[PDB]
Amino acid sequence: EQFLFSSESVCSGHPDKLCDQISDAILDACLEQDPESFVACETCTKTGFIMVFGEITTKANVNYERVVRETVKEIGYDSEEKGLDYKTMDVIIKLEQQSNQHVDKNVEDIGAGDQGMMFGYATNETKELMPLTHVLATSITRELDYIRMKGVSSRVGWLRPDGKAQVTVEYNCKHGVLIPKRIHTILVSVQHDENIENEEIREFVLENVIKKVCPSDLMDKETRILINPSGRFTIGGPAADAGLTGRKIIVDTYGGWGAHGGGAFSGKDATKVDRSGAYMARLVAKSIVFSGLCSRCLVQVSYGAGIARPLSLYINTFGTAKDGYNDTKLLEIVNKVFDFRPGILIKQLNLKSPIFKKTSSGGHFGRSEKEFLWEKPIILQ
Amino acid sequence: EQFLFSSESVCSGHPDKLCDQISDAILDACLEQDPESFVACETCTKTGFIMVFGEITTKANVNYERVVRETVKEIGYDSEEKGLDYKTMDVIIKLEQQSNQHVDKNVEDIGAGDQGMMFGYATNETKELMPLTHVLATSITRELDYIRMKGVSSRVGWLRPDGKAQVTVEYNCKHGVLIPKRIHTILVSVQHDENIENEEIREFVLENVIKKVCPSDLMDKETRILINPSGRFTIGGPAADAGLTGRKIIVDTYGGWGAHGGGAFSGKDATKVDRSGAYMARLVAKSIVFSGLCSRCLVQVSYGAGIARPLSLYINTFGTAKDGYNDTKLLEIVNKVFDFRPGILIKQLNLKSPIFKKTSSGGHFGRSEKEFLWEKPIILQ
Ligand SMILES: Nc1ncnc2c1ncn2[C@@H]1O[C@H](C[S@+](CC[C@@H](N)C(=O)O)Cc2ccccc2[N+](=O)[O-])[C@@H](O)[C@H]1O
Ligand SMILES: Nc1ncnc2c1ncn2[C@@H]1O[C@H](C[S@+](CC[C@@H](N)C(=O)O)Cc2ccccc2[N+](=O)[O-])[C@@H](O)[C@H]1O
Ligand SMILES: [Mg+2]
Ligand SMILES: [Mg+2]
Repeated sequence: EQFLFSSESVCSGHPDKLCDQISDAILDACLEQDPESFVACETCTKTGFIMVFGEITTKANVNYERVVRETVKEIGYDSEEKGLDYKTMDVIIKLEQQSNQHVDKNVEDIGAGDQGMMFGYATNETKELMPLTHVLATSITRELDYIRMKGVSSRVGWLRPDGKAQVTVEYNCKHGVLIPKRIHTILVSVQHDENIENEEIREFVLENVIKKVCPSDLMDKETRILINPSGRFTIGGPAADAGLTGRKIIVDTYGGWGAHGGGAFSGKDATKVDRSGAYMARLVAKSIVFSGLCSRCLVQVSYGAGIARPLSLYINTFGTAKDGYNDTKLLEIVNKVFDFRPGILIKQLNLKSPIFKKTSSGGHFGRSEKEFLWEKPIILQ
Repeated sequence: EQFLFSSESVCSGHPDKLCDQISDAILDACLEQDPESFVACETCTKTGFIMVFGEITTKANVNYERVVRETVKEIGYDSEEKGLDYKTMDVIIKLEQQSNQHVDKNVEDIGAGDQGMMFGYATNETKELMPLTHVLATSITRELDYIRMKGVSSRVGWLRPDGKAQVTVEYNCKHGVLIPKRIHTILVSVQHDENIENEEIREFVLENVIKKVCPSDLMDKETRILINPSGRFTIGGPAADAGLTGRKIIVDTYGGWGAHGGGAFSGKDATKVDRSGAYMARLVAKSIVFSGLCSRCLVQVSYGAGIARPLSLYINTFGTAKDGYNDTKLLEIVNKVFDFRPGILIKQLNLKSPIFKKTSSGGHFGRSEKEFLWEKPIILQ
């Protein structure tokens, strides 16, 4: 009863993640001046251009173009050879007012803005209460990004912004509890200058990234390390591959564990239950595991447009519930403590605050930042 | 142990799904002249425009703008009041050659074009070997679209192209076997002309769609029927809500059941393992369930860029395996019969054929079309 399972992550410079980060830079800019802003900001990119498009209802006075350029600059796209230059690229803005489609309402009464379903997941595999596969892939991309962007030397002058990683873990399953046995395969592909060669890259990545973030007791002489295995990776970013907001939902969330409802997070203010419903669903799953009531947990919420109370809620603990608890009682405990009406949601999690830019690379979940109230678990019994 | 669980679908005029369909209409246009075409065609839309962008290496001579307009016309966007007019919209094309980044190779040697993971899922709930929740939501949108587009007597002159549906089913679980007990909530939001009343819409949708595709023995006087519950829905399409390719990956796949690796399908030729790997993975799960070896099955495959054999393969049958089988034996049987090397994949599933436009609404899986070889199961033992 051993098996292999993989998750991936991407760097901040990946073209899709670049769009997520612009989308949430713009959301934060609106929120800093107008906490009641309605934002649905989508971003796309290809050679020499970025376009932001969608619907914004706000009082904020935001220089969207400036925000775009600044965000691109911080991620490090400052020349055509790297795939995009924030100085020269075209920025196209096509942002309109939210669709038009009376009675006084309290916060409890506020309807969901759309239908949909959202899931939350937690597992006792890691201290983050996230799947180890996801934690390790995301650690590798986050460290590459840190060392390139806010590092300290030309110990990394050669590293360009694009890249990805993928981690395969060998697991045992004993009574529905997942116990990592070893890291099976670690793949990293990173974009680099012309004047460095693939051997130097391997050395750097193994020693300064892989061995830095992957636990040594999970690695052995059979662990397969693949670095830039398809060859050279000097051409990257938008110049090689189009990017769009909302095309990294699994990297954003559980790395193939759990489930997903389909909704993207970035660029959306918290009245989009695709974001706020998934954030509360995480808190619930994490609370249940943190409380010792199970080892793994999946939560589904679903909503109807114009309706305040969710149409449904679902809890699955994969048979791992503690003695005397079961998914029926856990649902009853959840319904006593947690409130998924979207107005309550938003207030509980302080989701009008301009905190979203930090979530748009590195994953939304398993994060330690003090501003992410959905990662601060509640004791339940 | 009872529980509720929801899945959703959208109409082919939904702005995101419009973009999927343009993307695959362009893919098929290329393939029909050049079966070796490399395509990565992304689409977005907002008021008054469509933009097509990405990478295409082909000998095909395709009039991209004409394909965009014909695809929009056929979906029914022929006026600004409906949210888009194929006759007046701007169509912007920003397509480039695929990136650069060699020795003689056989088909078996061809490396995956990217890393990533892919999931296949099957369940004996329905004859399509698909989750009931997804089958029903998708039935409702598909029937709406059919009646609007391919039927069309003034009897539906009032229906507009945008819409969504969501179905919630109450299940019993036994030993990982899902048994639907009743339909709990059906929600449909459809776009309509100004001169029809929300009251006439209910009656039509209930009688000509809902009761037509939802099994009467799963509906009862407690089943909650919600039609346009947020209000009027006259403004829609791109005018009200931006669309992008690859933003309906859960509608495209299993409706929140099973899992997803993150990759979109539409606009991509079959050398993108995000599409071809998921399709093979569906074949495998479906063959296992069809063969009576379990009631439900999830398969994950994972690839490394440049590498022909998958880095990992995973089968989970949720404890529903038949006597004498387990996930270890099933993985050994799969590895005897199926070959996930991408050059072999494509050839066994005939994925160079221009069949993709049919996939881009209505779901990729549970489909009966003769041209979808990933839906034709193998007997295994
Ligand atoms: N040379 C490279 N080596 C490894 N990974 C790369 C390389 N170039 C891009 N990528 C990364 O792949 C992502 C998706 S790229 C999506 C492909 C697609 N838009 C296409 O047109 O084929 C895939 C890719 C993977 C590996 C090698 C080369 C390519 N490629 O040139 O398309 C892209 O956004 C980058 O993060
Ligand atoms: N009047 C409506 N009633 C029901 N569904 C609608 C309506 N208008 C659009 N939709 C459907 O919702 C989809 C996402 S729309 C995405 C929201 C977003 N772009 C925004 O800016 O808020 C959400 C929506 C749902 C229900 C009512 C109104 C809205 N809305 O005007 O944003 C959109 O693509 C349509 O399929
Ligand atoms: Mg992408
Ligand atoms: Mg959308």
